[PDB]
Amino acid sequence: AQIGPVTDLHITNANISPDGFSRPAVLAGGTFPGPTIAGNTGDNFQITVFNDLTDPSMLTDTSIHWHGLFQKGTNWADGPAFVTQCPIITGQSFDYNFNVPGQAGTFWYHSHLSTQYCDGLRGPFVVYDPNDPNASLYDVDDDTTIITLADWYHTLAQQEPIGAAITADATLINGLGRSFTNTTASPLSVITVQSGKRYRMRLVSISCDPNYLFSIDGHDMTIIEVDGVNSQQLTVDQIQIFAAQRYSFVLNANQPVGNYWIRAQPNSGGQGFDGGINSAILRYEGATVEDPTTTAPTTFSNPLVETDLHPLADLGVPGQPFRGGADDPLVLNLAFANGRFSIDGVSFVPPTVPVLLQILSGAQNAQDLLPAGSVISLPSNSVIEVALPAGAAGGPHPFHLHGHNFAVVQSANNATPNYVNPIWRDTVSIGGTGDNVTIRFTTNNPGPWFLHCHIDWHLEAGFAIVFAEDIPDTASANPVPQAWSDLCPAYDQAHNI
Ligand SMILES: *[C@@H]1O[C@H](CO)[C@@H](O[C@@H]2O[C@H](CO)[C@@H](O)[C@H](O)[C@H]2NC(C)=O)[C@H](O)[C@H]1NC(C)=O
Ligand SMILES: *[C@@H]1O[C@H](CO)[C@@H](O[C@@H]2O[C@H](CO)[C@@H](O)[C@H](O)[C@H]2NC(C)=O)[C@H](O)[C@H]1NC(C)=O
Ligand SMILES: [Cl-]
Ligand SMILES: [Cu+2]
Ligand SMILES: [Cu+2]
Ligand SMILES: [Cu+2]
Ligand SMILES: [Cu+2]
Repeated sequence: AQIGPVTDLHITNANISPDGFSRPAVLAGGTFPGPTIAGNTGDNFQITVFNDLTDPSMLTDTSIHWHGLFQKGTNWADGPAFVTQCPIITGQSFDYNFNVPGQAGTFWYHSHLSTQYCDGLRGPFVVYDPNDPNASLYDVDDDTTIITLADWYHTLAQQEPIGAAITADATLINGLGRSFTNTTASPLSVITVQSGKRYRMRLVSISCDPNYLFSIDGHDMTIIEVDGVNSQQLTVDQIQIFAAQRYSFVLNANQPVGNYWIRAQPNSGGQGFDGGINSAILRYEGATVEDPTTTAPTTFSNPLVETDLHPLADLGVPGQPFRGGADDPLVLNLAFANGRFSIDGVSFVPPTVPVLLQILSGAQNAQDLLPAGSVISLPSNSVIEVALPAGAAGGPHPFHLHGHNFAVVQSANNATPNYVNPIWRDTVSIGGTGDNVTIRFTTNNPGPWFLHCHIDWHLEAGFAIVFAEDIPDTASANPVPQAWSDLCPAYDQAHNI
C-alpha cells in the first residue's frame, strides 16, 4: 500500500538481495525501493522520519529530499544536507511538514546526505490530481503502475575506492533484476496488465548515475507527463531517461495476451540482456507464467527526443526570445579535473553551517555565505536564464534545480533554442561536447536552492552550486519550527563540531 500524506517513515539498516547478492543497505520502510508516499494536489504532507541507522559504513546520519516539490515557504523541509538542514542523527526523528500547492505528478524521495541514497534510501512520491486533465486517457493509475529504474552496487557507496571507476552491478526494475557478472537467475519483476485496458505508467528514474534506454517489446508509450509537468500526448517506442527524471506514459494493453520483455539499458555497466539482465516482464492476465520470447528491434522507430515534448497547458517561456533575454542571464563554466568537478572555478564542499541557517543568522549577501564562491544570489521576481554548456567528463550530466521547475529553452544535441513552447521539467541532460542546454525560470520562491548534477557520484565530487534566491525575504518567507532549529546543535554535539 501507499503511505501518506501523514505518515511515519523509519530509516533502517538491513540486508537485501535484489539481484541474488546479499549486502547491507539503508532502507526507508524496510524495502528497496522504499514505499510510495502519496497524496493529492495541495495536501499537507507530514512525514515523520525516524533515523534508526546504526551501521557507520553507510553513515548513521540522514536527511531526506522530496524531489521536485517546490517547498515554497518551507525551504527548511527541502532536505539537502548542509544547504537547508543539518542531518538527523541516529535515534532521533524529524517531521517534514509541507504542502504541495499547484503541483500534481510523479516525484520521488531520497537521502540527500553524501552518496547515501545509492545505498538504498530511494522511493516514489506521487501527487494525484482529482481533476487531472489527462484522466480520460487511461483506466488504471495506482501503485501497480509505478515503474522504478535503479542502479545497484555490490560495493557500499562510502567504500568505493578512490581512483577506480564506479559502475553498477545490476539494473533493478521495481526492485528486482539480475547481476551483470556472476549472473544468477534471480526473480524478475512482473508488471501485470489486462487485455484492452489502458494504464498510466509512472516511470521513475531513482538512479545514482546511469541513464536508461527504456522500452517494452511490442508496445509503444504515449507520454503525458514530464517531471511533474503535463504534456501533450507524444507516442514513442523508447525513452532515454536520465537520473532523477520521471515520465508518465499511457500503455495500451493492445497486444496479444502473452509475455513481453521490459527493457532498461544503462549507459554504463552491462550491455544487452543476456541471462535476463536489464529486464523485467510485462505479463497479460491469462498468459502463461514463463519468460517472454520477444525481441527488441535493431533500431527504434520513434525514440523520445526532448524537443518533441510540449506542455499540455500554455506555459510559454519567461523573458525575451533570444540568448541573454532575461533579467539575470547566467552562463555557468562546468568543469572536471583531477577527480573534482567545479562550477565557475569552485568545487562544492558542504559547509559546516547549513546555508539556510547562515542566512537566518543574518548573512545577507552571497559573498558572506559559505562555501565561498559556491553560493550565487538571485534577485526576486526576476526572469533567470542559466546556460549549462557541456564538455565536462563523465557526461551526459543530468542537472537538477531544487525549488523550481524550468523551461528547457535548449536541449541536448540540438543547437536551436525554443522560446515558444518547450517542455518544462526539473532535471535535464546537458548533452555532449559543444551543446548549450539552457533553462529559464522566474524567482518567486525565496530560499537557498541547490543546483547540481544528479549523478550522485558527481555531486559528491563537487558538481554543485547554491542559488540563494531572494536572500532579503528568506527569513520572513520561511518560518522555521523548533525541531529544525534543534538539528544543528544536536548534530554538532554528536560529531564533536
Ligand atoms: C551558451 O549561450 C550563452 C548565452 O546564453 C553564451 O554566452 C555568451 O558567451 C560569450 C563568450 O562565449 C559572451 O561574450 C556573452 O556575454 C555571453 N552571453 C550572451 C551572448 O548572451 C555561450 O557562449 C554559449 N556557449 C556555448 C558553448 O555555445
Ligand atoms: C531542434 O530543436 C528545434 C527547437 O525546439 C526544433 O524546431 C522546432 O521544430 C518544430 C517541429 O518541426 C517546429 O514546429 C518549430 O517551429 C521548431 N521551432 C524552432 C524554434 O525552430 C527542431 O525540430 C529540433 N530538431 C530535431 C531534429 O528534432
Ligand atoms: Cl526539488
Ligand atoms: Cu532528486
Ligand atoms: Cu530536488
Ligand atoms: Cu554529472
Ligand atoms: Cu539536490
